[PDB]
Amino acid sequence: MRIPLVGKDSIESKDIGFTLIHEHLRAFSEAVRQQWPHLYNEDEEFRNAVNEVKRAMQFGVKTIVDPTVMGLGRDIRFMEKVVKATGINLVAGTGIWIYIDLPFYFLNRSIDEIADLFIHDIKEGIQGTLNKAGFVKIAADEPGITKDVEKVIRAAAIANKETKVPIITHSNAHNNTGLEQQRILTEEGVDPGKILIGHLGDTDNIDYIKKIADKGSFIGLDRYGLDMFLPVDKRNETTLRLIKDGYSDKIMISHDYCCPKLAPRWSITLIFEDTIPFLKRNGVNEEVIATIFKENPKKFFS
Amino acid sequence: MRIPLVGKDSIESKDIGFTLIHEHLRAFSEAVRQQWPHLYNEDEEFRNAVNEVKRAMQFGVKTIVDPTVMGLGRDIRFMEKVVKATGINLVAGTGIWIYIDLPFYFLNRSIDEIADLFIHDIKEGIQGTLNKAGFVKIAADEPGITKDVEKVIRAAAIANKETKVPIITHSNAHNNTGLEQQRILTEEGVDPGKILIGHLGDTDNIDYIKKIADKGSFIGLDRYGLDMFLPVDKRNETTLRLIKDGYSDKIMISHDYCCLAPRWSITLIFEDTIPFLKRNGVNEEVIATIFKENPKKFFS
Ligand SMILES: [Co+2]
Ligand SMILES: [Co+2]
Ligand SMILES: [Fe+2]
Ligand SMILES: [Fe+2]
Repeated sequence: MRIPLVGKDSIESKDIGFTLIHEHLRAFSEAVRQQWPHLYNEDEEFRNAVNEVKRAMQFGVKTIVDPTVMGLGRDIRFMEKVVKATGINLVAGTGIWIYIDLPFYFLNRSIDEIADLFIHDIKEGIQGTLNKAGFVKIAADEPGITKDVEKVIRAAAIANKETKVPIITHSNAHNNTGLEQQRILTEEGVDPGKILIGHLGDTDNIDYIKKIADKGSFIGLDRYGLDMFLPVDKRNETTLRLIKDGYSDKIMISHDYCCPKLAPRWSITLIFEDTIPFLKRNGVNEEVIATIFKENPKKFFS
Repeated sequence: MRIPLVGKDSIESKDIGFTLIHEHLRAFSEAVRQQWPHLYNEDEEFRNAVNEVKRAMQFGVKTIVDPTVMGLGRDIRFMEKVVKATGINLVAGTGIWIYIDLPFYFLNRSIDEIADLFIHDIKEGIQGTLNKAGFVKIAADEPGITKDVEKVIRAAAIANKETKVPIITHSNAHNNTGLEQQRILTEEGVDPGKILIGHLGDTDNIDYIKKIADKGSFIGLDRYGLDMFLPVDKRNETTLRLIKDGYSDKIMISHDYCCLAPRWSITLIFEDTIPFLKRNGVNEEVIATIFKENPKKFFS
């Protein structure tokens, strides 16, 4: 209909349901695995992904959006292999995940050839299959907006324009790279409301998060559990403030989980065991959290 | 007995034969190929690799060292798939090809763990097979010696210590990164005569090339055909001068070919360099030094 699924017929924007917007089934470095298969376990990765997903479906999750692309080891075979075993709505995307420079393949070649790769996934299929991409993923971090990074950003804009699919981003919360990605995408003609700026839940500075939201774009409070970036209690503190400041129309929650001495209670359900119960406790009607997990993904893919 | 082959029983370090020390049957970037198979052809890629190798065998090539590692899309299944169609002595290796940073899988990692990856390919096997690595490959370029690049270099040393296999490198000729590779490896107890500093045939400055040869390291005149870095006539001009200055014992020639620069093929050396090289006062013994005896003592 509007949103393509992995191993399922496409569905309408409005049937997305309760949705975890940023979760990784598995995530590796293509080169490292292609060259040393002995370091991995196809069966253990598969199980860890199965019982984590179906646990999320028990809690009420209907749709998981997986932003695993090039540089994070996308594999629609493994994705459809785990959808068949769970029945989950898996939205796969396309894009490129880099911090500094991009592969030598792309050395000195056209920013429109990059976007053609995304377009290929969106319209034609992914990795030789009919599974199509529902979004495009881009990244930046400590380096931030390096010449090569910028090309990817800009290539996403093109793909958005040509296919209307939304854009999930990876950013660093402490170095303005999130705002920069928004600027460059808005400047290039991208509906601010089609942009999810991610990982900005790793900071206290609420003013920075608001400026991004005030400018039309979804804010990603999407790393619940990863206490090295921000403790759960401190993330919960913020999210509540942003709700009580009337920003629920642009808040998106997720875990950024990848199926320990400091990865404590990190999992694809930490939100239900702590986060949601904490909100309600501080008076936040099921309307204020259906917005976040149902209506915000609704208008994002609409 | 000494040097492990792809699809063949290990051979003795004295039986290398005529060898091309730096040739790539195929290279790509796993990230792009894993994500977009539609962009490649595992069949045309095979044919190009077949007829190019046997043409080198028809010029008298007995061994081909292939320094395709992580980042360049090493694939022993494709390598052994082309050895059964040619019968060529293919020496595969292990190591990491990067300029700045290495995969996110290598964050707060112990540079020994990096070494252990090489040692695994050397002693155990490559990509779940019994084909073993005969050398370790490292790189550096315009960015130079980054912190992460330096980790790879030092990890190759640890693999050298433990397995005694040689080290082939990729360097930029115009930024002292080759000398730095030798500087670090020697300072980490690496036998200077087990190191091949490559791509230094891309420059005129013979003084730079000598200082690397004078410290015990083989000099890689290994990109014949790639006129974009140096024209063939200017490489030949530069090789000859080094021979007649008594540096034949430390010279290794190759193409760095990947199955402007139009004459670039894996046999360009026989069609131009060799003929030229010996019409200008270069005996057959000294060319055997470069293509047989220098790979000999490199893998010895
Ligand atoms: Co991220
Ligand atoms: Co090279
Ligand atoms: Fe993520
Ligand atoms: Fe090479």
